[PDB]
Amino acid sequence: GGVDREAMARCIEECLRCAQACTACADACLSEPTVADLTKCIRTDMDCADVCTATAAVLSRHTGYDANVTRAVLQACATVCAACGDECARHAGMAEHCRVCAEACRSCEQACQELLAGLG
Amino acid sequence: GGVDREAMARCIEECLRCAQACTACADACLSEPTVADLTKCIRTDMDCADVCTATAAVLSRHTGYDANVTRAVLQACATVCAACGDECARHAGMAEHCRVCAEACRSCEQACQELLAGLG
Amino acid sequence: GGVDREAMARCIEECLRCAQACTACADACLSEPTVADLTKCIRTDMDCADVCTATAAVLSRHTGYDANVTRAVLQACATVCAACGDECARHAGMAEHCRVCAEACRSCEQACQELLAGLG
Amino acid sequence: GGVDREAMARCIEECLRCAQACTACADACLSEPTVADLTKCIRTDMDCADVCTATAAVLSRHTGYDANVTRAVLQACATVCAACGDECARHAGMAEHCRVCAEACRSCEQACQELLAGLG
Ligand SMILES: [Cu+]
Ligand SMILES: [Cu+]
Ligand SMILES: [Cu+]
Ligand SMILES: [Cu+]
Ligand SMILES: [Cu+]
Ligand SMILES: [Cu+]
Ligand SMILES: [Cu+]
Ligand SMILES: [Cu+]
Ligand SMILES: [Cu+]
Ligand SMILES: [Cu+]
Ligand SMILES: [Cu+]
Ligand SMILES: [Cu+]
Ligand SMILES: [Cu+]
Ligand SMILES: [Cu+]
Ligand SMILES: [Cu+]
Ligand SMILES: [Cu+]
Ligand SMILES: [Cu+]
Ligand SMILES: [Cu+]
Ligand SMILES: [Cu+]
Ligand SMILES: [Cu+]
Ligand SMILES: [Cu+]
Ligand SMILES: [Cu+]
Ligand SMILES: [Cu+]
Ligand SMILES: [Cu+]
Ligand SMILES: [Cu+]
Ligand SMILES: [Cu+]
Ligand SMILES: [Cu+]
Ligand SMILES: [Cu+]
Ligand SMILES: [Cu+]
Ligand SMILES: [Cu+]
Ligand SMILES: [Cu+]
Ligand SMILES: [Cu+]
Ligand SMILES: [Cu+]
Ligand SMILES: [Cu+]
Ligand SMILES: [Cu+]
Ligand SMILES: [Cu+]
Ligand SMILES: [Cu+]
Ligand SMILES: [Cu+]
Ligand SMILES: [Cu+]
Ligand SMILES: [Cu+]
Ligand SMILES: [Cu+]
Ligand SMILES: [Cu+]
Ligand SMILES: [Cu+]
Ligand SMILES: [Cu+]
Ligand SMILES: [Cu+]
Ligand SMILES: [Cu+]
Ligand SMILES: [Cu+]
Ligand SMILES: [Cu+]
Ligand SMILES: [Cu+]
Ligand SMILES: [Cu+]
Ligand SMILES: [Cu+]
Ligand SMILES: [Cu+]
Ligand SMILES: [Cu+]
Ligand SMILES: [Cu+]
Ligand SMILES: [Cu+]
Ligand SMILES: [Cu+]
Ligand SMILES: [Cu+]
Ligand SMILES: [Cu+]
Ligand SMILES: [Cu+]
Ligand SMILES: [Cu+]
Ligand SMILES: [Cu+]
Ligand SMILES: [Cu+]
Ligand SMILES: [Cu+]
Ligand SMILES: [Cu+]
Ligand SMILES: [Cu+]
Ligand SMILES: [Cu+]
Ligand SMILES: [Cu+]
Ligand SMILES: [Cu+]
Ligand SMILES: [Cu+]
Ligand SMILES: [Cu+]
Ligand SMILES: [Cu+]
Ligand SMILES: [Cu+]
Ligand SMILES: [Cu+]
Ligand SMILES: [Cu+]
Ligand SMILES: [Cu+]
Ligand SMILES: [Cu+]
Ligand SMILES: [Cu+]
Ligand SMILES: [Cu+]
Repeated sequence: GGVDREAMARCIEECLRCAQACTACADACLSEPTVADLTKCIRTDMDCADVCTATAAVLSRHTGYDANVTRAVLQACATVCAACGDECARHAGMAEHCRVCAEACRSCEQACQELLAGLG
Repeated sequence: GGVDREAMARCIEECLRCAQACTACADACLSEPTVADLTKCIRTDMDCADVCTATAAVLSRHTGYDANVTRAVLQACATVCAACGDECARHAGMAEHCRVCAEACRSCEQACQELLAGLG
Repeated sequence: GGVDREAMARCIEECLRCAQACTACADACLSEPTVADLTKCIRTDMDCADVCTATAAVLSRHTGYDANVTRAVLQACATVCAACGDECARHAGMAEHCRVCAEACRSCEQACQELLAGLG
Repeated sequence: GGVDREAMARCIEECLRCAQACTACADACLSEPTVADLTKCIRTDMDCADVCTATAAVLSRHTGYDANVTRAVLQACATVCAACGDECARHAGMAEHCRVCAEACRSCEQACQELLAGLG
């Protein structure tokens, strides 16, 4: 009733974009010659993809809504997008794919934070 | 090497759109007064979301590509999209959400079939 | 280095048991004659399954560990297991499957809370 | 109606064990000094985890059962478990984690094949 439906739609779209960005980025870093130096990057992409996938699904459901569950899930997704954005940005100079993924992570972090702030 | 990269990108985009469409449609049918008549619809949406989520991830990875694995996953996703498209279309007259979801299912079925045809 | 490996293993096992319990319980309530009265139960089972699945995967990964990410994900999983345990317990008198699922939710809530408390 | 409920339960248990085994094995190979030689292994573990997760969910649902969907999902899971078992077995001598994971993959491949054989 107080919720911004536009911010909810933005969050769901960003979670799906960011899940796929991080799945692709984990795979792209796996195929880099410097893969041995990219292991935290790959791991954080895998976590970010898993949490964005779950968050998109939870936020897509309105039946028997529980703000406590939604808030806790958005907080988890904000936290991992923040971590994975920082990590991919550290490899921005190595490969465009990590620069691009850092942008996706930062965009989804913002969409989660904006929705979270408005749930009270 | 012989793969259509545009058809691969289309498949990944369609899997993510269709996963979310089916998650939302399962939830929408859950909230319908005639929910007791929509149980196969809700179940098939849940399967369709899970298989589209897995397929988008598998198709997003190029490292150590295996055509056997990719083909079998695309066949599963084509099969569930076909079934879930048929089921949601049965409720096209009841609610816009199922017509919309039927369109997403049929679109992703086609993207899986088009990519499958080109993998040999 | 400070982490309880036994509590970490318990959490991962409980997340996988609880994900499957809630997937089965969503489906079992969908097939109940009183399904119209079980819609919050089914929705909360779907969220609980999605978050337990993500949490099991995040907690299974040690490379480039980040306690902020792990803590936020465990908090989300504790919160949804608590909600889904409460909801399934409300239908304990209707069907053994919901009683059983309530027990699984409460067991995973405890395993998440116990691990969370020890991460500092 | 004709289905072996014991073989269905075995398949679901094996999918969840195998999903987690492959998630842990991807992470373990990520942390190996020879990670550059383990890239196909890590990728195949990621696919195997995603498909086992989806298969466990689909097989956990009985409402509006569709043998075509179930068969195609079990075929995908048998195919990726076979591929991931072969890949992890190649590193059986390098690390216990891959021998363990190879065993999980082979066990889940068998449970999928045994259930598939009985669905007609
Ligand atoms: Cu989101
Ligand atoms: Cu996200
Ligand atoms: Cu992402
Ligand atoms: Cu990348
Ligand atoms: Cu990357
Ligand atoms: Cu990276
Ligand atoms: Cu990365
Ligand atoms: Cu990421
Ligand atoms: Cu993410
Ligand atoms: Cu997200
Ligand atoms: Cu996120
Ligand atoms: Cu990242
Ligand atoms: Cu990258
Ligand atoms: Cu990256
Ligand atoms: Cu990213
Ligand atoms: Cu990334
Ligand atoms: Cu991310
Ligand atoms: Cu993200
Ligand atoms: Cu986000
Ligand atoms: Cu979000
Ligand atoms: Cu696709
Ligand atoms: Cu799809
Ligand atoms: Cu769909
Ligand atoms: Cu629906
Ligand atoms: Cu429906
Ligand atoms: Cu439906
Ligand atoms: Cu669907
Ligand atoms: Cu689908
Ligand atoms: Cu798909
Ligand atoms: Cu599909
Ligand atoms: Cu459907
Ligand atoms: Cu619908
Ligand atoms: Cu529908
Ligand atoms: Cu659909
Ligand atoms: Cu649908
Ligand atoms: Cu679908
Ligand atoms: Cu689909
Ligand atoms: Cu598709
Ligand atoms: Cu596809
Ligand atoms: Cu856990
Ligand atoms: Cu759990
Ligand atoms: Cu559960
Ligand atoms: Cu139940
Ligand atoms: Cu239930
Ligand atoms: Cu229930
Ligand atoms: Cu329930
Ligand atoms: Cu639950
Ligand atoms: Cu859960
Ligand atoms: Cu959990
Ligand atoms: Cu939980
Ligand atoms: Cu519950
Ligand atoms: Cu129940
Ligand atoms: Cu329940
Ligand atoms: Cu439960
Ligand atoms: Cu439950
Ligand atoms: Cu639960
Ligand atoms: Cu739980
Ligand atoms: Cu838990
Ligand atoms: Cu836990
Ligand atoms: Cu299985
Ligand atoms: Cu499996
Ligand atoms: Cu596995
Ligand atoms: Cu491994
Ligand atoms: Cu490996
Ligand atoms: Cu591996
Ligand atoms: Cu594997
Ligand atoms: Cu697997
Ligand atoms: Cu499986
Ligand atoms: Cu499998
Ligand atoms: Cu493997
Ligand atoms: Cu290994
Ligand atoms: Cu392995
Ligand atoms: Cu394995
Ligand atoms: Cu493995
Ligand atoms: Cu496997
Ligand atoms: Cu497996
Ligand atoms: Cu299996
Ligand atoms: Cu199986």
